[PDB]
Amino acid sequence: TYAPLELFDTDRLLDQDERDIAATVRQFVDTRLKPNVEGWFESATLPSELAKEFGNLGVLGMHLQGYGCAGTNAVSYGLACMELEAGDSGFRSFVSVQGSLSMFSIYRYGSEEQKNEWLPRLAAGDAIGCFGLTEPDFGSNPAGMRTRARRDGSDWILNGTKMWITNGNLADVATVWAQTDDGIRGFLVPTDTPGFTANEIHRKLSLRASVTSELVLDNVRLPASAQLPLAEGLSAPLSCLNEARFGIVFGALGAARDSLETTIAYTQSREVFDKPLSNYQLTQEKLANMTVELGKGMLLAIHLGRIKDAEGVRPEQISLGKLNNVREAIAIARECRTLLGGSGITLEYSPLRHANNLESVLTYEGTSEMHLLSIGKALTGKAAFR
Amino acid sequence: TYAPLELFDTDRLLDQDERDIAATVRQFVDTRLKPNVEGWFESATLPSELAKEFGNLGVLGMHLQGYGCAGTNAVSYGLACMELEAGDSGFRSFVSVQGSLSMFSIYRYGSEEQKNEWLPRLAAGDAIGCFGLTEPDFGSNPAGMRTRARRDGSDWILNGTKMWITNGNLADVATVWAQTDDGIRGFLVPTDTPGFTANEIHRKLSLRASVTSELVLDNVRLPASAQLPLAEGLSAPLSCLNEARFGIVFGALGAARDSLETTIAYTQSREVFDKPLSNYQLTQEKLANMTVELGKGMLLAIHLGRIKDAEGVRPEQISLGKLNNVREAIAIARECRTLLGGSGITLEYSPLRHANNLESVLTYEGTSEMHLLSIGKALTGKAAFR
Amino acid sequence: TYAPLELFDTDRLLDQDERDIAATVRQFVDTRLKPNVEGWFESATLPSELAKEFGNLGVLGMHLQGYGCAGTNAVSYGLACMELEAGDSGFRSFVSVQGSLSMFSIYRYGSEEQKNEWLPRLAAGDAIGCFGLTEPDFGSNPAGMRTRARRDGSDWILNGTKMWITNGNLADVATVWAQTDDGIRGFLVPTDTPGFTANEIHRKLSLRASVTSELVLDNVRLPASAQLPLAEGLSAPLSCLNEARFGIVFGALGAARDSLETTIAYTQSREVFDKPLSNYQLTQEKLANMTVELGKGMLLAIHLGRIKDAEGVRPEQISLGKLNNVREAIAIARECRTLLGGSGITLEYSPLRHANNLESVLTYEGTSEMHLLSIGKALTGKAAFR
Amino acid sequence: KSTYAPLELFDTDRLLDQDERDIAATVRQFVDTRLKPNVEGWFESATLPSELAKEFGNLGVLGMHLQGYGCAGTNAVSYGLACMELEAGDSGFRSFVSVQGSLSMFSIYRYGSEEQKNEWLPRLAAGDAIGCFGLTEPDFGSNPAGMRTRARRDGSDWILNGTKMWITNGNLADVATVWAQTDDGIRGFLVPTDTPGFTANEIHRKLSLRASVTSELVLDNVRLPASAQLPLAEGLSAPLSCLNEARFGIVFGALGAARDSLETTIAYTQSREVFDKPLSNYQLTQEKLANMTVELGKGMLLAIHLGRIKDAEGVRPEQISLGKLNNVREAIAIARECRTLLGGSGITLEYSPLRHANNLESVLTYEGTSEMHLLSIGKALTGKAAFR
Ligand SMILES: Cc1cc2c(cc1C)N(C[C@H](O)[C@H](O)[C@H](O)COP(=O)(O)OP(=O)(O)OC[C@H]1O[C@@H](n3cnc4c(N)ncnc43)[C@H](O)[C@@H]1O)c1[nH]c(=O)[nH]c(=O)c1N2
Ligand SMILES: Cc1cc2c(cc1C)N(C[C@H](O)[C@H](O)[C@H](O)COP(=O)(O)OP(=O)(O)OC[C@H]1O[C@@H](n3cnc4c(N)ncnc43)[C@H](O)[C@@H]1O)c1[nH]c(=O)[nH]c(=O)c1N2
Ligand SMILES: Cc1cc2c(cc1C)N(C[C@H](O)[C@H](O)[C@H](O)COP(=O)(O)OP(=O)(O)OC[C@H]1O[C@@H](n3cnc4c(N)ncnc43)[C@H](O)[C@@H]1O)c1[nH]c(=O)[nH]c(=O)c1N2
Ligand SMILES: Cc1cc2c(cc1C)N(C[C@H](O)[C@H](O)[C@H](O)COP(=O)(O)OP(=O)(O)OC[C@H]1O[C@@H](n3cnc4c(N)ncnc43)[C@H](O)[C@@H]1O)c1[nH]c(=O)[nH]c(=O)c1N2
Repeated sequence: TYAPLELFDTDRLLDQDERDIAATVRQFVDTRLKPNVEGWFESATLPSELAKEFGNLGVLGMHLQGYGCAGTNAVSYGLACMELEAGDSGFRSFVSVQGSLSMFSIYRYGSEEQKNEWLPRLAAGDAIGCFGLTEPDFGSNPAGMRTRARRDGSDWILNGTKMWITNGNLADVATVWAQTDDGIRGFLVPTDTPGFTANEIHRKLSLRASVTSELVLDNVRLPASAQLPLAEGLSAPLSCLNEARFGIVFGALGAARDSLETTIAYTQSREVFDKPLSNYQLTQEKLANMTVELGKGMLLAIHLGRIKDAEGVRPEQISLGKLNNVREAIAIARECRTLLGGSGITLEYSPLRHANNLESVLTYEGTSEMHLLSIGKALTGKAAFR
Repeated sequence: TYAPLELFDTDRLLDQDERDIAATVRQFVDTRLKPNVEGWFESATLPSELAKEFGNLGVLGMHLQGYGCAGTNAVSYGLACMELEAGDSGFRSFVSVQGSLSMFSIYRYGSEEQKNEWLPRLAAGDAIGCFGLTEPDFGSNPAGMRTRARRDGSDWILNGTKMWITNGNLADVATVWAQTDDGIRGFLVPTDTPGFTANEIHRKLSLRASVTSELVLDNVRLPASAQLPLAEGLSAPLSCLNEARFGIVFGALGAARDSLETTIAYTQSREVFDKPLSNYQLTQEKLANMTVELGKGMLLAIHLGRIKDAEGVRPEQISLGKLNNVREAIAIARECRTLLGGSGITLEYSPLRHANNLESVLTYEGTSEMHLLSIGKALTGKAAFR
Repeated sequence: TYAPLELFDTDRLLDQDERDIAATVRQFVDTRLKPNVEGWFESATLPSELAKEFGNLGVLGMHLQGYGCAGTNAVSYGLACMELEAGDSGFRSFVSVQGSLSMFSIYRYGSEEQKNEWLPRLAAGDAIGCFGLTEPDFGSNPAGMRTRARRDGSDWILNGTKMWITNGNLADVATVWAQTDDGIRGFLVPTDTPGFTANEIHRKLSLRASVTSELVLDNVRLPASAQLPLAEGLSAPLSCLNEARFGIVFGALGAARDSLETTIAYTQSREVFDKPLSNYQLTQEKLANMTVELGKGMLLAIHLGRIKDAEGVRPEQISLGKLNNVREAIAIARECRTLLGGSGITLEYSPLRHANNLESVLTYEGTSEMHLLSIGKALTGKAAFR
Repeated sequence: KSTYAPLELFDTDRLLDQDERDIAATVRQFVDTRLKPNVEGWFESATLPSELAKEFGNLGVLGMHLQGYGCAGTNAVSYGLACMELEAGDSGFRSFVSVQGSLSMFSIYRYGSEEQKNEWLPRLAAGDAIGCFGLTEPDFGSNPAGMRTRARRDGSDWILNGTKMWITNGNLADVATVWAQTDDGIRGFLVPTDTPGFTANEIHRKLSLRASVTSELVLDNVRLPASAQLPLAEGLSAPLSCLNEARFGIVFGALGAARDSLETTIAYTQSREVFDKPLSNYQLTQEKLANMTVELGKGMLLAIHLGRIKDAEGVRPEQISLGKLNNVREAIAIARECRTLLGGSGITLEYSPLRHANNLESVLTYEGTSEMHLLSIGKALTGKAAFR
């Protein structure tokens, strides 16, 4: 017999170092995270202590060069994301935010002082970052954001609210995007600055094993040096999103794979009408169709990773993978749950948890519809968002 | 503008008393249950005190005659289930179990003594019933059940485990189905009988606002009089399931309607890219497609109810409704959630809760695949379960 | 065993006169049309003499009163359309055009003299009508039409081109819609009028057993009396479309039923791997899913017909049926073909022919997307066509 | 750059070398200049002229992945790209080539004697002779193990009796590879089509693959010498090995029909105005275009992946099933969806989508139905066969 991706033979597309990274992260997930995940999800906690475990593993800022970062290629970051999310999307979300959003914002747009202050600590998981773009009234359309930075002498004064901010209540530093007299700018906000409050969001059905927050900035005063000096316009936060989105292209496949392998095993173990469930045509149809989507998504992820490591990948190319792999992953998790029957309604087997988590992954970092329309613009030359 | 079912004009198919029942139950849901459902779901409880509230409302055993039961037609019972499930599937599940499973088992197969002892209290919600058919190893195939009742003189001794039993930990009496030397039989088990233990199931992601239990029967000794005297073979429990399934055909539509109406209101209020979300083609596509399925399902529910009242409805006819209305309802809830964006991931707006709940509804009272194959058998004359 | 609609028991929703009409038309189709349809499709012909057979049967203008028309209710007209299309969509298309487009245009908007000139012959099939609305450049948006009718004294002169006009080359009289200085108006154009040319369309893959034409109007001069006196604005042609669309709501279900019943019979007779094809789960899944859509569509059609016969049916209500029933019918025809294997690629068994014909039905009388957006506007109050 | 073609957006050309891209371009230009001007008439009239055999032979596509005998000796990825371009023309063009190379020639190349190879392969490669492959019977298609055509020994000679059905090129062929049951199991025979007792009857009134010859073969007391047996073919494995070669071509070919449909339709949406703007400007249109592009590109990545495995250690049947199941069913969905965007104009032979969709009905069914490939994948994942 073959595992779903073994049937496709996606491993032939990876070198030994890449395969070793995947195996290493998978082992970490199996030993350190999997035994605790059901309780973390039920209780709606993801302990701050995991930051150091992820730091020590090497995954925080792993695609970045220097500052104690691993300095891997893009494919390797993707595989790590895939393995984290196979554990739980909350694990991958923590890492997406730390590396591709927080650390990348500083790496790409920061001063030397900012890079030297924060990057080693963030790489080690000794500090935690967050990325405040979305607001209650603006998610898909961040160009409309209302958070505002005004100058007071050489200082800045920030006022606004950000919403749905992963790690907001855990962070030491927030990368906050705000309108200014000269256009959108980014600021590093120490989270102990007076006027800065993070309020944790509870009663989530998705991403319970994750910290998600409202950030309220009430006359937050910062020095001139707090601005990320190179970030100008919406292109700056969007560049960070394109790094994180790349990780999600791989990550969603991990949730899908974990669901599907767990469910194939269940079908072998469960007898219905005196035969294993895996013996019936209806079961095999589902397993085959799900396998076909998972393998196509893995081929697409690796393809995009190879482009990224060569000349770079364009946003509309990332959109192929973000649109496809998240929507096909949530379909796989949901279909798997049907094969588990009653046993599938609890936290015992991963599919329903994965499906719930993937609701957030479908929406964040650009909704399916935003990516759909980005592809449509690339094919036609006509923007149809408005 | 039209509400989805208003566009179909399904009200024209209903008489005044039926429409009044729907309105009465909807007002009860809105006032007594909706203010509390978010907390009930989060904390995984459905208070036992609701038994008396449902009893006083008149919905427990409402389609039965006598014993303080309402004696309504089948369409009215359907509409009540639709309105209860629009609140939450846990509300409708409580009522399905109390009336169509527990009370119906006693009404149809019980002695006069059993009916007089239990039916008035169950109708009033002064006692709670449960129905123990499913076992850890046998759900879709109850013919294979291994709970056993053996004779000891004129007494019976029951041994087995039932699983996924709604209201198990709240019930005063359990209808327990068991194999015997002469075939499947049913027994009324007072829940304080020595050897009978109910263990509540926790860490559910679906039907959290509902009590679901394991029942362990360890040499439970009963008198001859505890047997349901008229129940012989699998036909007896299945007749109860067909009563309950009928209610679910309507119930699932309630969860779908509540999701859809909530979501339409959200799309009218939420502005994206300077216009209400409801203005966009992609939004209207979703709203129209969902409306089309909801109305078709409503026509099918009413059609089946009219058949049931006029002449009885066959199991394979119920299967049309149970297969269709549950799977289309869960699709509607899921698609609604996408339109809500990030706000849809919490308990604030009903779609994600309804989607999760409908995972159980899809599986219980015969999975989609069971109803699919029952329809296949009716069309071809060939059973394809084995 | 049950036929698909027998399992639903849609016959219970009809009276005996209605059921008798369905049976009469089915017998006519089976005896007079079916033995010839494969040759007609292959040769791309539909003999003009069939007009008289349809006329004698009573289906031409059957829902109209007087003028030798049958004067049936709307449900009966729907059932006749269903049975005609079960034969072939080209048969139903002939009847849709003759009755609901041509004759209804004259009946509803025509003068006393026009009605007496044409309605009795059109009802008998001794004359043939057509309906010229669509232009090469304007189909979904007939408000944009450019055929123009101008005055010259009391005469009218029409100039423009109509396209995809069913029966154009066969018609004695054409109802032609044109823009004027005062808005859209309608005209009865005898097809021997100087300047009026019909050119037949060939190399169709859909609706080969049907005549479809280009109409070229080169300054066609008519008397004042040729105007349909009561037709003003786009509402007039659309009212005719709404009559024809209603018949299509039923008609598409006939193509679906014919495909499905033919395919069920094939699966019972075809042995694969030593058992009838109907015995396999994959087969039964398809048969069951297709049955579910066919029956839901039938319930919707009958519901719309009862509304139509009472206070009248609104366009957006018709859109529910036209959107749903055509797109579900083409899916049934296509899925059926897969079950036939190689034998399904020829004209021997109806599915592939039906699927091809339904391509036209999906597009004409308002595309799926037009009906979709019509429903969206009803739900939201916002038009999203532009 | 303001716009990208669907596969340009994926950048699948970066996965191909110059020689491979040159082959695609060469076959595309042949299809555009020689075949496309005639395809509408050929489909309507239900003809595919036999002269095309020599034209395909001269082009180099007949037996292109085979070595020797005047064959091109290309890699498998190049054969795939040629099939993609032929099918973008019409599936009947690709079907001709599938049968000639991967079924007829390959049967002889793999299982034949030296004498058979020398007699037939050079002519077949050149398109100076035409071959066909008779596996399917009226009663047995998805289950060829159940075939009833029989070969019985008469001394040193053979006598064959049976009927084959749905045989591409049957009425044009000079030689038929005919699969038959024997006392010792399934065997293969080269049957010259002028052998007394061998008759080919052409199938008419097709709605799919009208620009292709499809036949019934009837064998009544067909006598053959011992030398007519393919000596190395034993059991169902032999015909299935031929199918696995042809199926690989189809994994690519179906994408050609999809691409041709989709690019034709994107161009139409750019030029067609509805409600005062190009049809391409609307969200509903862009939704369709994007979803179809996503499937086309995923399919192309899968095809190239399978080709690279084939040119390395080799592709297993269940891996080919991934491609055949996926790419054909997604291609037919693309062609159908494209047709909706064309409106009325899409119902004729003018624009390719409806013709492609009809042709793909055959492609979905032949060389193993979607359900056969689905269940082969299921068996690979579970270790349980669910055919019976
Ligand atoms: C758990 C979790 C965690 C995070 C985040 C979300 C969640 C749920 N996000 C926020 C996330 O990026 C945000 O939810 C998405 O951008 C979507 O925006 P809204 O939720 O406002 O939906 P919004 O209101 O924009 O969209 C609602 C619906 O409208 C549709 N739509 C929008 N525009 C349309 C158009 N023009 N045409 C048609 N349809 C259109 C959308 O596709 C969607 O279906 C975030 N943010 C952040 O800054 N930092 C973070 O760390 C995180 N993390
Ligand atoms: C919250 C909740 C509440 C309740 C219940 C469940 C849940 C989740 N049920 C139990 C319920 O009826 C049961 O879950 C279903 O019958 C399905 O059985 P299993 O969960 O054992 O799945 P099972 O293991 O039977 O099926 C697993 C999967 O295999 C598929 N399958 C099964 N047979 C097949 C075949 N022959 N061919 C192909 N596929 C096949 C199924 O469709 C499903 O997808 C119950 N029970 C009870 O007695 N009293 C109660 O009050 C309740 N309430
Ligand atoms: C065989 C046959 C027979 C007939 C007819 C057609 C055919 C094929 N019709 C013509 C028919 O009514 C016409 O084809 C449809 O109205 C669709 O118009 P177009 O073909 O111009 O497509 P058009 O160019 O309008 O539309 C093309 C595509 O764009 C989509 N689209 C259009 N507007 C859009 C928007 N605002 N947003 C998003 N998408 C949009 C459509 O849904 C479609 O998918 C006819 N006519 C007649 O007058 N008399 C007759 O007898 C017949 N009979
Ligand atoms: C135009 C064209 C051209 C060719 C061919 C076909 C056509 C249409 N073929 C024949 C082709 O290979 C054949 O049609 C397929 O193998 C399918 O077999 P049947 O048509 O007998 O369907 P069959 O009767 O086997 O199958 C009918 C349906 O049942 C399903 N089914 C079968 N077994 C099942 C099971 N166990 N469980 C569930 N479902 C099952 C199938 O998937 C299908 O949906 C051929 N042949 C050849 O030898 N040489 C050639 O050149 C060609 N060329």
